[PDB]
Amino acid sequence: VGGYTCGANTVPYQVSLNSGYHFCGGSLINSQWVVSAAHCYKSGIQVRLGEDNINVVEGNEQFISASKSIVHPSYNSNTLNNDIMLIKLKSAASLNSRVASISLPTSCASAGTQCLISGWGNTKSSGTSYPDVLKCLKAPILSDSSCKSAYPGQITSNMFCAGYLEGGKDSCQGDSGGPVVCSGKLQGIVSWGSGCAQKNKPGVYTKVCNYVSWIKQTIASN
Ligand SMILES: *P(=O)(OC(C)C)OC(C)C
Ligand SMILES: [Ca+2]
Repeated sequence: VGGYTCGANTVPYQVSLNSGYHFCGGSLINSQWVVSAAHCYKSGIQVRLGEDNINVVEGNEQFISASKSIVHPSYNSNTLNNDIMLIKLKSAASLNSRVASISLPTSCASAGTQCLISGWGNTKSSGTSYPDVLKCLKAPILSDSSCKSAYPGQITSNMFCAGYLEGGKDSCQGDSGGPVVCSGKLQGIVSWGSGCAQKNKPGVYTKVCNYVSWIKQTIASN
């Protein structure tokens, strides 16, 4: 896995989901909701906002319990199709410079476009920071071909790939459910893959522009 140390609080809509330790990432959608992967679903979530070193209290955090989890109704855990969940917060977050929502898309993104991918630990440890500090990596949306060819028979409509066609770039763990953001919109969710620094295996992401109406409705229904 590649990318670097992001900068404490440079990705204000990043969340940590903690069940007594960090187990998945997510994104603040509005002061009462988060989105993350379905794969990440579990009972007993605490949502940590404003983190950087998840192992230290450094002053900015907000810890809020989740009060409700909605996994997408046609989520399939064998193929990971529709891998997204909404998390409603027991309380509202106060938003301020370090803790901020991120906007949903109006449009889907174009291959070629360059995004930010945020999250803790791949797994590694020492590149620069900490499995402990938030890390970042920038990488382009790939073509569908490229993606499909990378994983034949597995990619659906609700996915895209991104990164580098090899020795190009891969995250690794701890990062399921975290954001992929391109020109200021949440266009992705970290979902699976089988790469990081393996070969030319991209990651695969849940294609958020697909699920905008679900999210808005649901959220407003809950
Ligand atoms: P995600 O890859 O897989 C979860 C469904 C466990 O990685 C997590 C552990 C951050
Ligand atoms: Ca902390």
